[PDB]
Amino acid sequence: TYDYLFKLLLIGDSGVGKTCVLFRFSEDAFNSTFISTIGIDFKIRTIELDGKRIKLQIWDTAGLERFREITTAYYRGAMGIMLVYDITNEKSFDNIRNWIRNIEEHASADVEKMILGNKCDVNDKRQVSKERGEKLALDYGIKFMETSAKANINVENAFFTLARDIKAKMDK
Ligand SMILES: Nc1nc2c(ncn2[C@@H]2O[C@H](COP(=O)(O)OP(=O)(O)OP(=O)(O)O)[C@@H](O)[C@H]2O)c(=O)[nH]1
Ligand SMILES: [Mg+2]
Repeated sequence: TYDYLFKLLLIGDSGVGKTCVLFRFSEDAFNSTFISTIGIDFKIRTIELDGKRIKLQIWDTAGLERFREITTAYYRGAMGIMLVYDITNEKSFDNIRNWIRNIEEHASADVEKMILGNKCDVNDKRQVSKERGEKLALDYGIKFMETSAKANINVENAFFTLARDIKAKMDK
């Protein structure tokens, strides 16, 4: 079985790497061919924290605008949300502010939030400095990490940290 079940959501503009982050976390693999998510998808992985078994039910939203009705319906049950942008795409970083408004208008007001700056293996095409990502997350009081699904950087750490913070809030 499991001791806790945490429903998690990945949100962010299309193309930032939500599906590849989840594929790395659930299957420890990376595919370079862009296959945009249609509607929604999910993966399930159970981790251990403090000797407790935490089942992570992770919903991978479709970032394309025409799927917003489906994304919105998945906000209510969520306990933690990854807000993903692409360090090579300034617009996806700008839009983190709008994804935050979306979360706070629909999700439970207590939902745990974390910002991921993905594709940090592509330093040659970086547009969003790490300093600016840290500052935005500081402005919102949110944790922040740069990740790479391709090189498997901070993917484990992002999900384990988010789960730990959800568990800490529950255990208090
Ligand atoms: N170099 C590099 N490329 C990445 C990384 N993560 C994702 N990509 C590439 O970025 C493209 C988009 O990745 P996806 O995971 O499909 O993006 P998404 O956010 O799920 O997009 P939608 O499903 O349309 O919302 C794909 O071609 C990936 O291979 C990464 O960490 N590093
Ligand atoms: Mg996807």
